[PDB]
Amino acid sequence: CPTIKLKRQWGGKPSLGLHYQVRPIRYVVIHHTVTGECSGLLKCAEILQNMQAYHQNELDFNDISYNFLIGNDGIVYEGTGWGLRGAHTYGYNAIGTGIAFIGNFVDKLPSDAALQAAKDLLACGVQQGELSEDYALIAGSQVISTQSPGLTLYNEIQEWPHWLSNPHHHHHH
Repeated sequence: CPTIKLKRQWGGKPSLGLHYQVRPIRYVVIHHTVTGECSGLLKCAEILQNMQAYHQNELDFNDISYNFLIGNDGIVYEGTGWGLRGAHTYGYNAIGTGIAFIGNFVDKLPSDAALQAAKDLLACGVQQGELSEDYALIAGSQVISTQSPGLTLYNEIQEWPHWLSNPHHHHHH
């Protein structure tokens, strides 16, 4: 179980409105942030503070969109957090946990530390009853119109246990 850096520990603000999920969650959606690459809490904190400000005050979300974010040093940062509905993936916010790797992974992979931290986070979520034992792992790009989490990273997660090749998606309208 990785030690999660909670909102207070990175200087983050409260959610503007909490919406609870039904546990255990059966879907994990992997994303990248594109902007914000950073190593360690000292550097990452300001980046996360301003990402939160952009999401809350410009995109009109209740909090940073992702449930968790993972930096280059392998630190797991609480975004929206376990069991709360985020805003990372239409159709998969109420029923999924969204995890973003901080950085742009179209052409490279996250660090070994970051990848191992994600694996540790998933296994811990199952152990704690946050995720179902048979959860489905998907990339954002499989269900909404996005390049996230980047082709190189998408190719990596396809080799992980739990990867689901054919997830459903609904029409917005």
